[PDB]
Amino acid sequence: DPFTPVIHASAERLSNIPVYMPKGDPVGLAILLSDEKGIGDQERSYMDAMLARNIIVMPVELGPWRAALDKEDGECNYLDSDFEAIAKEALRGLDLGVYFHPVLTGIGQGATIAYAAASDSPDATIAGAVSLDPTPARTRLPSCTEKAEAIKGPDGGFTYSVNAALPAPALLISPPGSPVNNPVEARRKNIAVLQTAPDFSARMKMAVDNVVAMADQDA
Repeated sequence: DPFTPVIHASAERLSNIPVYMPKGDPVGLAILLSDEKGIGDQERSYMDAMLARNIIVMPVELGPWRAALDKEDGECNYLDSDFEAIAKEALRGLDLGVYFHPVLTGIGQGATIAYAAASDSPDATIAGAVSLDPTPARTRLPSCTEKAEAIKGPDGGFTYSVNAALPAPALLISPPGSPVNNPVEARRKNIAVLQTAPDFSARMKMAVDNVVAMADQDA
C-alpha cells in the first residue's frame, strides 16, 4: 500500500512520524519539514516526487514539533539530535540492511529550519539540506548555529546567514526575485548554493534532483 506509512517513528522531540517507502529499492532518506500551516498539497506533491525517485520520505507536521522546540529553556534549539535519532529509529524499524544519513528538506518555515540544522550538523550525521521556498522561521528561539548566524527580522522571524561555511551541503531554491549564486564555487567553499526557478513545479523538480544527488553522494 503506497498510501499507508510502513511504520511510524518516535524519538526525542519528534512524535509519531510516518515513514513512507518507495516502490523501488531505496537510494536515500529525506525528512520533510512542512511549512507551519502543516502538510498541504505542496508537501504532498514533493513527497510523491521524492518517492518516485526511490527516496524514503518522513513528512513532519511542523506545528507540534515547533511547539516542543518553543518549550525549551536556553538561548537556542539544537536540532540535529532529533533528526539523527528519528532516522536511526526509522531505519531500525524498516530493517532493510541499509542505513542512510537523512537529507533534511522542507517548504517555507520548514525549509529554513532544514538549512539551520544543516549549518550546525556534526560530521557524518546528515546528507545535506534542500530548502524549497524558505520563509522566516517563527520559532521562539533561534536554532543553534556554527557560522550561519541567526538573524531575527523586524517581524520576529528567523533567517540564517548564507555565505557561511557549512559542515554539510545545502541548497536553497526560491521564487523569482531571489539571488542566485555560482553553484560550483559555492560547493567548493562549503557555502549555501542559491538557485531559483520560475514556478513551484520547476522549483520542486530541482529540489528532488538535489535530494537524490545529496543522498547518492553521501552513500
